[PDB]
Amino acid sequence: MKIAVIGQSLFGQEVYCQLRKEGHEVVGVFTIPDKDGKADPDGLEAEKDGVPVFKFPRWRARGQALPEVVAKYQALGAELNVLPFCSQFIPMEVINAPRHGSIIYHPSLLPRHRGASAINWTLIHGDKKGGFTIFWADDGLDTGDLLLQKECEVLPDDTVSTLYNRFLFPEGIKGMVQAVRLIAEGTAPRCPQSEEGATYEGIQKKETAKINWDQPAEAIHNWIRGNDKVPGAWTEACGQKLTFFNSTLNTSGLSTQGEALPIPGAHRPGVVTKAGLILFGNDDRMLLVKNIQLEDGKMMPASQFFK
Repeated sequence: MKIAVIGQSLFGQEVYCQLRKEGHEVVGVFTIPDKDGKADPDGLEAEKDGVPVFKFPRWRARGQALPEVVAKYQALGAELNVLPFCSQFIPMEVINAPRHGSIIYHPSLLPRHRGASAINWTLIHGDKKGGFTIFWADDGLDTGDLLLQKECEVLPDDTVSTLYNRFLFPEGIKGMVQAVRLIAEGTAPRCPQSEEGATYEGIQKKETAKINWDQPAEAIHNWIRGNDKVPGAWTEACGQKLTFFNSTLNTSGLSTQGEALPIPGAHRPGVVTKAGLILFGNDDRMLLVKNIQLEDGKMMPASQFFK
Protein backbone atom coordinates (compact mmCIF):
# COMPACT_ATOMS: atom_id res chain seq x y z
CA MET A 1 0.00 0.00 0.00
CA LYS A 2 0.88 3.67 -0.58
CA ILE A 3 0.99 5.30 2.87
CA ALA A 4 1.40 8.82 4.18
CA VAL A 5 2.66 8.96 7.78
CA ILE A 6 1.61 12.05 9.81
CA GLY A 7 3.36 12.34 13.31
CA GLN A 8 5.73 13.25 15.63
CA SER A 9 7.58 11.03 17.94
CA LEU A 10 9.68 7.96 18.49
CA PHE A 11 6.36 6.08 18.43
CA GLY A 12 5.70 7.57 14.98
CA GLN A 13 9.23 6.65 13.88
CA GLU A 14 8.88 2.97 14.91
CA VAL A 15 5.46 2.75 13.26
CA TYR A 16 6.94 4.24 10.06
CA CYS A 17 9.83 1.74 10.18
CA GLN A 18 7.60 -1.27 10.76
CA LEU A 19 5.29 -0.34 7.84
CA ARG A 20 8.40 -0.20 5.65
CA LYS A 21 9.66 -3.60 6.84
CA GLU A 22 6.18 -4.93 6.03
CA GLY A 23 6.58 -3.93 2.39
CA HIS A 24 4.34 -0.89 2.38
CA GLU A 25 5.46 2.16 0.44
CA VAL A 26 5.77 5.20 2.73
CA VAL A 27 4.93 7.75 0.07
CA GLY A 28 5.44 10.79 2.33
CA VAL A 29 6.04 11.82 5.92
CA PHE A 30 4.45 14.86 7.50
CA THR A 31 6.14 15.90 10.74
CA ILE A 32 6.85 18.93 12.96
CA PRO A 33 9.44 21.67 12.20
CA ASP A 34 12.88 21.46 13.82
CA LYS A 35 12.82 23.16 17.24
CA ASP A 36 16.00 24.31 19.07
CA GLY A 37 17.90 22.97 16.04
CA LYS A 38 16.65 19.47 16.98
CA ALA A 39 15.07 17.19 14.38
CA ASP A 40 12.01 15.07 15.15
CA PRO A 41 13.18 11.41 15.03
CA ASP A 42 10.44 10.32 12.57
CA GLY A 43 11.36 13.09 10.15
CA LEU A 44 15.06 12.31 10.48
CA GLU A 45 14.53 8.65 9.69
CA ALA A 46 12.46 9.15 6.53
CA GLU A 47 14.95 11.77 5.33
CA LYS A 48 17.74 9.20 5.68
CA ASP A 49 15.60 6.74 3.63
CA GLY A 50 15.02 9.40 0.92
CA VAL A 51 11.25 9.57 1.46
CA PRO A 52 9.56 12.99 0.88
CA VAL A 53 9.41 14.81 4.21
CA PHE A 54 7.34 17.88 5.06
CA LYS A 55 7.68 20.09 8.14
CA PHE A 56 4.68 22.44 7.97
CA PRO A 57 4.54 25.06 10.74
CA ARG A 58 0.79 25.21 10.13
CA TRP A 59 -1.82 23.29 8.18
CA ARG A 60 -4.44 26.06 8.11
CA ALA A 61 -4.97 29.82 7.86
CA ARG A 62 -8.35 31.25 9.01
CA GLY A 63 -9.86 27.81 9.73
CA GLN A 64 -9.26 26.38 6.23
CA ALA A 65 -6.39 24.30 4.80
CA LEU A 66 -3.43 26.04 3.18
CA PRO A 67 -3.60 25.61 -0.61
CA GLU A 68 0.19 24.93 -0.55
CA VAL A 69 0.03 22.01 1.90
CA VAL A 70 -3.00 20.43 0.22
CA ALA A 71 -1.23 20.57 -3.15
CA LYS A 72 1.98 19.01 -1.84
CA TYR A 73 -0.02 16.32 0.06
CA GLN A 74 -2.33 15.56 -2.88
CA ALA A 75 0.56 14.77 -5.26
CA LEU A 76 1.78 11.79 -3.23
CA GLY A 77 -1.12 9.50 -4.17
CA ALA A 78 -1.54 8.15 -0.62
CA GLU A 79 -4.18 5.41 -0.28
CA LEU A 80 -4.04 5.46 3.55
CA ASN A 81 -3.02 8.10 6.11
CA VAL A 82 -1.40 6.76 9.24
CA LEU A 83 -1.49 9.07 12.24
CA PRO A 84 0.39 7.52 15.21
CA PHE A 85 0.63 10.78 17.26
CA CYS A 86 0.43 14.37 15.89
CA SER A 87 -1.35 16.33 18.63
CA GLN A 88 -3.00 18.82 16.21
CA PHE A 89 -5.88 18.78 13.75
CA ILE A 90 -4.95 17.91 10.23
CA PRO A 91 -7.53 19.34 7.78
CA MET A 92 -10.41 17.11 6.64
CA GLU A 93 -9.43 17.68 3.00
CA VAL A 94 -6.32 15.63 3.89
CA ILE A 95 -8.05 13.15 6.23
CA ASN A 96 -10.64 12.09 3.62
CA ALA A 97 -8.35 12.40 0.59
CA PRO A 98 -7.20 8.74 0.41
CA ARG A 99 -9.43 5.85 -0.67
CA HIS A 100 -8.97 4.05 2.67
CA GLY A 101 -9.15 7.26 4.75
CA SER A 102 -6.98 7.87 7.82
CA ILE A 103 -6.31 5.85 10.94
CA ILE A 104 -5.26 7.22 14.30
CA TYR A 105 -3.57 5.65 17.33
CA HIS A 106 -5.03 6.47 20.77
CA PRO A 107 -3.80 5.12 24.13
CA SER A 108 -7.17 4.46 25.72
CA LEU A 109 -10.15 2.16 25.31
CA LEU A 110 -12.40 4.43 23.31
CA PRO A 111 -14.85 5.83 23.90
CA ARG A 112 -13.35 6.20 27.43
CA HIS A 113 -10.74 9.00 27.76
CA ARG A 114 -11.13 10.93 24.57
CA GLY A 115 -8.55 13.72 24.67
CA ALA A 116 -4.80 14.20 24.75
CA SER A 117 -3.75 12.87 28.16
CA ALA A 118 -5.71 9.61 28.00
CA ILE A 119 -2.99 7.57 29.75
CA ASN A 120 -2.95 10.10 32.59
CA TRP A 121 -6.70 9.94 33.12
CA THR A 122 -6.69 6.13 32.95
CA LEU A 123 -4.46 6.26 36.04
CA ILE A 124 -5.89 9.29 37.84
CA HIS A 125 -9.32 7.65 37.89
CA GLY A 126 -7.94 4.24 38.95
CA ASP A 127 -9.26 2.25 35.97
CA LYS A 128 -8.76 -1.49 36.58
CA LYS A 129 -8.30 -1.87 32.82
CA GLY A 130 -6.29 0.17 30.31
CA GLY A 131 -5.53 -0.04 26.59
CA PHE A 132 -5.16 1.49 23.16
CA THR A 133 -7.39 1.96 20.13
CA ILE A 134 -6.89 2.32 16.38
CA PHE A 135 -9.74 4.20 14.79
CA TRP A 136 -10.96 5.67 11.52
CA ALA A 137 -10.59 9.45 11.68
CA ASP A 138 -13.73 11.56 11.32
CA ASP A 139 -14.32 15.32 11.86
CA GLY A 140 -14.80 14.96 15.63
CA LEU A 141 -12.26 14.60 18.43
CA ASP A 142 -11.50 10.92 19.09
CA THR A 143 -15.06 10.09 17.96
CA GLY A 144 -14.37 8.02 14.83
CA ASP A 145 -15.35 4.37 14.19
CA LEU A 146 -13.14 1.85 16.01
CA LEU A 147 -10.94 -0.45 13.91
CA LEU A 148 -9.12 -2.42 16.58
CA GLN A 149 -8.57 -2.21 20.30
CA LYS A 150 -6.35 -3.98 22.81
CA GLU A 151 -6.50 -4.12 26.60
CA CYS A 152 -4.21 -4.71 29.56
CA GLU A 153 -4.63 -4.95 33.33
CA VAL A 154 -3.55 -1.81 35.17
CA LEU A 155 -1.03 -2.72 37.92
CA PRO A 156 -1.57 -1.03 41.33
CA ASP A 157 1.68 0.99 41.11
CA ASP A 158 1.58 1.52 37.31
CA THR A 159 2.58 5.01 36.20
CA VAL A 160 2.08 6.82 32.91
CA SER A 161 5.66 5.82 31.98
CA THR A 162 5.53 2.12 32.98
CA LEU A 163 2.14 1.55 31.39
CA TYR A 164 3.35 3.33 28.26
CA ASN A 165 6.75 1.59 28.17
CA ARG A 166 5.57 -1.94 28.91
CA PHE A 167 2.33 -2.11 26.90
CA LEU A 168 1.00 1.01 25.21
CA PHE A 169 4.13 1.81 23.20
CA PRO A 170 5.21 -1.72 22.08
CA GLU A 171 1.73 -3.22 21.53
CA GLY A 172 0.37 0.00 20.05
CA ILE A 173 3.04 -0.21 17.33
CA LYS A 174 2.05 -3.82 16.59
CA GLY A 175 -1.59 -2.67 16.67
CA MET A 176 -1.05 0.04 14.07
CA VAL A 177 0.88 -2.41 11.89
CA GLN A 178 -1.92 -5.01 12.10
CA ALA A 179 -4.51 -2.32 11.31
CA VAL A 180 -2.70 -1.55 8.06
CA ARG A 181 -2.36 -5.26 7.31
CA LEU A 182 -6.14 -5.64 7.74
CA ILE A 183 -6.85 -2.65 5.48
CA ALA A 184 -4.57 -4.17 2.81
CA GLU A 185 -6.49 -7.46 2.85
CA GLY A 186 -9.97 -5.87 3.07
CA THR A 187 -10.66 -7.49 6.46
CA ALA A 188 -10.54 -4.25 8.54
CA PRO A 189 -13.44 -3.87 11.00
CA ARG A 190 -15.49 -0.67 11.44
CA CYS A 191 -17.34 -0.28 14.78
CA PRO A 192 -19.03 3.06 15.55
CA GLN A 193 -18.43 4.44 19.03
CA SER A 194 -21.43 4.46 21.33
CA GLU A 195 -22.09 7.28 23.80
CA GLU A 196 -22.22 4.64 26.60
CA GLY A 197 -19.13 5.00 28.77
CA ALA A 198 -17.88 7.93 26.63
CA THR A 199 -15.73 10.55 28.38
CA TYR A 200 -13.50 13.48 27.42
CA GLU A 201 -10.81 15.14 29.57
CA GLY A 202 -8.40 18.03 29.04
CA ILE A 203 -4.58 17.90 28.79
CA GLN A 204 -2.50 17.33 31.91
CA LYS A 205 0.19 20.04 32.17
CA LYS A 206 2.29 20.99 35.21
CA GLU A 207 -0.34 23.61 35.97
CA THR A 208 -3.21 21.09 36.29
CA ALA A 209 -1.04 18.61 38.28
CA LYS A 210 -1.30 20.18 41.73
CA ILE A 211 -2.18 17.63 44.39
CA ASN A 212 -5.56 17.91 46.07
CA TRP A 213 -4.81 16.73 49.63
CA ASP A 214 -8.54 16.50 50.46
CA GLN A 215 -8.85 12.97 49.06
CA PRO A 216 -8.35 9.35 50.23
CA ALA A 217 -4.72 8.18 50.10
CA GLU A 218 -5.60 5.89 47.19
CA ALA A 219 -6.86 8.72 45.00
CA ILE A 220 -3.76 10.75 45.89
CA HIS A 221 -1.67 7.71 44.94
CA ASN A 222 -3.61 7.43 41.64
CA TRP A 223 -3.13 11.18 41.01
CA ILE A 224 0.65 11.01 41.53
CA ARG A 225 1.11 7.88 39.41
CA GLY A 226 -1.30 9.21 36.81
CA ASN A 227 1.04 12.19 36.36
CA ASP A 228 4.12 10.13 36.84
CA LYS A 229 6.88 11.23 35.00
CA VAL A 230 5.13 13.79 32.79
CA PRO A 231 4.03 16.25 33.96
CA GLY A 232 4.83 15.39 37.62
CA ALA A 233 2.39 15.77 40.52
CA TRP A 234 3.39 18.49 42.98
CA THR A 235 2.58 20.61 46.02
CA GLU A 236 3.92 23.85 47.51
CA ALA A 237 6.08 23.24 50.58
CA CYS A 238 9.55 24.35 51.75
CA GLY A 239 9.20 27.46 49.64
CA GLN A 240 8.79 25.61 46.37
CA LYS A 241 6.91 23.20 44.12
CA LEU A 242 7.75 19.71 45.30
CA THR A 243 7.28 17.03 42.63
CA PHE A 244 6.61 13.43 43.59
CA PHE A 245 7.54 10.23 41.74
CA ASN A 246 7.26 6.49 42.43
CA SER A 247 4.26 6.35 44.76
CA THR A 248 2.98 3.14 46.36
CA LEU A 249 0.15 2.25 48.78
CA ASN A 250 2.01 -0.80 50.07
CA THR A 251 3.20 0.64 53.39
CA SER A 252 2.70 -2.65 55.27
CA GLY A 253 5.61 -3.08 57.69
CA LEU A 254 7.15 0.31 56.86
CA SER A 255 8.36 2.47 59.79
CA THR A 256 7.03 6.04 60.33
CA GLN A 257 10.33 7.30 61.83
CA GLY A 258 12.40 10.34 60.97
CA GLU A 259 11.90 13.97 60.15
CA ALA A 260 8.47 15.50 59.59
CA LEU A 261 7.89 17.44 56.37
CA PRO A 262 5.17 20.12 56.61
CA ILE A 263 2.68 20.40 53.74
CA PRO A 264 0.05 23.14 53.60
CA GLY A 265 -3.24 21.39 52.77
CA ALA A 266 -2.36 17.82 53.81
CA HIS A 267 -4.31 16.03 56.58
CA ARG A 268 -1.04 15.10 58.30
CA PRO A 269 2.51 16.42 57.66
CA GLY A 270 4.25 13.28 56.48
CA VAL A 271 7.57 11.90 57.38
CA VAL A 272 10.84 11.50 55.55
CA THR A 273 11.81 7.93 56.39
CA LYS A 274 14.65 5.74 55.23
CA ALA A 275 12.25 4.09 52.72
CA GLY A 276 10.92 7.38 51.31
CA LEU A 277 8.26 9.96 52.14
CA ILE A 278 5.11 8.78 53.91
CA LEU A 279 1.97 10.72 52.98
CA PHE A 280 -1.58 10.85 54.31
CA GLY A 281 -5.08 11.10 52.82
CA ASN A 282 -8.14 12.79 54.38
CA ASP A 283 -8.89 9.21 55.51
CA ASP A 284 -5.51 9.13 57.28
CA ARG A 285 -4.31 6.13 55.25
CA MET A 286 -0.71 6.22 54.06
CA LEU A 287 1.10 6.31 50.77
CA LEU A 288 4.81 6.22 50.07
CA VAL A 289 6.62 8.49 47.64
CA LYS A 290 10.07 7.12 46.83
CA ASN A 291 11.42 10.06 44.76
CA ILE A 292 11.20 13.86 44.98
CA GLN A 293 12.37 16.55 42.57
CA LEU A 294 12.99 20.07 43.87
CA GLU A 295 11.78 23.16 41.98
CA ASP A 296 15.36 23.90 40.89
CA GLY A 297 15.56 20.52 39.13
CA LYS A 298 17.44 18.40 41.69
CA MET A 299 16.34 14.73 41.61
CA MET A 300 16.63 12.60 44.78
CA PRO A 301 15.41 9.53 46.67
CA ALA A 302 12.74 10.92 49.00
CA SER A 303 14.66 9.32 51.91
CA GLN A 304 17.35 12.01 51.74
CA PHE A 305 15.18 15.12 51.60
CA PHE A 306 17.14 16.44 54.60
CA LYS A 307 20.18 14.72 53.01
